[PDB]
Amino acid sequence: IGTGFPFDPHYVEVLGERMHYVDVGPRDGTPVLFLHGNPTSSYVWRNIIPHVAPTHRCIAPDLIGMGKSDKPDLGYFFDDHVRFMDAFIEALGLEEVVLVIHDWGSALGFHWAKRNPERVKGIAFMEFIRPIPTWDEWPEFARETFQAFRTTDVGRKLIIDQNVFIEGTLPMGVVRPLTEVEMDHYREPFLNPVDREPLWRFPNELPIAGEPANIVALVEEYMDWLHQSPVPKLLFWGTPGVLIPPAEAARLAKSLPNCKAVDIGPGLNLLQEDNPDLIGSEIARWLSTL
Ligand SMILES: [Cl-]
Repeated sequence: IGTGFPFDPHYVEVLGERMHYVDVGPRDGTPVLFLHGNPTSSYVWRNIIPHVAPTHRCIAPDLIGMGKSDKPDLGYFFDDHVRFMDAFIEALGLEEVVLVIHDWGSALGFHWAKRNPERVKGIAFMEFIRPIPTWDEWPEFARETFQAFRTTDVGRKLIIDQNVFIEGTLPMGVVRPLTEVEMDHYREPFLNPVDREPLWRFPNELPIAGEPANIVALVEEYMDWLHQSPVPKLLFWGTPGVLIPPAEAARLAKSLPNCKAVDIGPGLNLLQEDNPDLIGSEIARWLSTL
């Protein structure tokens, strides 16, 4: 699995802040927009993009405050990410798109799709954000960790001071052993502790046990939209997973309209790091059927 990031930097001014993005492939079709989550960047798509780039334009932004994008003084609430991603999409003059989304990137993607349904021609997704009614519906072995994350004193000591989301949570979400070189790519944006705000706010925005109520409502709304939409859907899943267990993936494949599910093999949260070639090749094949 490739550790390099052989992509020229592209930058666009978005609400007065510079955002970085990968942009490769031809301008003669429908672009494919790749959205990463927490605590990753466009680096997470590095081995998937090469399967798609020969036939379709691949656009992979770094969320505001992450990757090579600027780091404004924000709270980095989901509202901030929604605002900046909305403006990113408009700054690139995108019309219709295909979405490839993961983790907090899936919340952005589904929320954008709900509000712009005529402009989404397909959604590939994996390990995505859905409402978590109670802490019993959160993964058993990550309950104590994320409960600790969702506090001001303990959570910030862990995530901001000790950088545990990068040093611990990230590699623990990959079944195979992430290499030092790969870890260093993921570490790059957060070498300064003050820049780790998004890493702590994100888990505090997760819709768990009815809080934060506004996120729970937003996520419920786009899940309702997804269940009602005829848009082509491609769901990647792994065993045992984290956000999406195998049993949930099978249920979603039946319940969501026009949905194909693909087993990547062993996987936790960062499925892209465990089977990029299958994810890439299947997206490429799926795109040709659209
Ligand atoms: Cl998170």
